[PDB]
Amino acid sequence: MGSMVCDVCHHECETAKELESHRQSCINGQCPYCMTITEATESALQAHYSICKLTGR
Ligand SMILES: [Zn+2]
Ligand SMILES: [Zn+2]
Repeated sequence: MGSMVCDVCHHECETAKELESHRQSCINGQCPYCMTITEATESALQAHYSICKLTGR
């Protein structure tokens, strides 16, 4: 855990401000910007964020 890490997927975000929107989409299994949906688990969300950077772009 850290000041730049999500409360659900335990992955990073482009900014500490978008990080608050990141967790609110992760709890529902969704990406905060490309709107893609998967399982609401860290294993599935990490697999998505490993290929997605629209999260703060
Ligand atoms: Zn997240
Ligand atoms: Zn995405």
